[PDB]
Amino acid sequence: MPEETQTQDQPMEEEEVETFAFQAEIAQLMSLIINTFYSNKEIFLRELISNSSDALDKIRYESLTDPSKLDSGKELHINLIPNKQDRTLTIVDTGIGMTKADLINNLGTIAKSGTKAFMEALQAGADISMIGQFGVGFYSAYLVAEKVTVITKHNDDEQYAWESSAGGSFTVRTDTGEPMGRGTKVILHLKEDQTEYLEERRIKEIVKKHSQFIGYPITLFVEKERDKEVSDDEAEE
Repeated sequence: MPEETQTQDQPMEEEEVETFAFQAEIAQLMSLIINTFYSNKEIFLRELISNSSDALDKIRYESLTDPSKLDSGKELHINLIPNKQDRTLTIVDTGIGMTKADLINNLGTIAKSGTKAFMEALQAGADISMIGQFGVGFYSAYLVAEKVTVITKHNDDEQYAWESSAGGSFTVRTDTGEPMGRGTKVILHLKEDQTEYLEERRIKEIVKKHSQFIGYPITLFVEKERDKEVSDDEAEE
């Protein structure tokens, strides 16, 4: 064998990771949306739930091609759990699945010079409340969220932690923490300085009414109730 290796592991000291930034046209979109200000528009709650269901809708069709994940049913469902300690609304599911090629192929910021056509329509026709529906701007969430982090766990593939928030600069780096096998963890970072957004009661009914009794299992986390379980919460200061 070679002469050991030790517990040392460092790819690059300088810069360390791979980052990119489209500071031009995409930065114009970003500046046009930030000047809209955080006026709170929960319309996105409907837009994103449609997108989430859309990804399960695709794998639903793919289940006819490959029924391997339909063999048992270990996952493949809508899990919506808010981590009060992490201030992140965690949406975890398997979805139809994505590969590393989909990421670099620009899963986001898919405007790329075609932004002018949409800009024209946005100038005289439609407003920003439709950009997510076209799948070219899921950054509509920035109106009520500040950071979006996507970590992918590996299984017969590689794993990466990709993120973005604003500006138009994103980063890709490999992960080294295994809390799951192979899953897409969508953690939405709440800007605590604006909204708690951790009202389990509203979130419970809001998804219930919007589901309209859909034929799929949903796992929603809640906050501590009172009976057998007990934990303190700081509401009064």
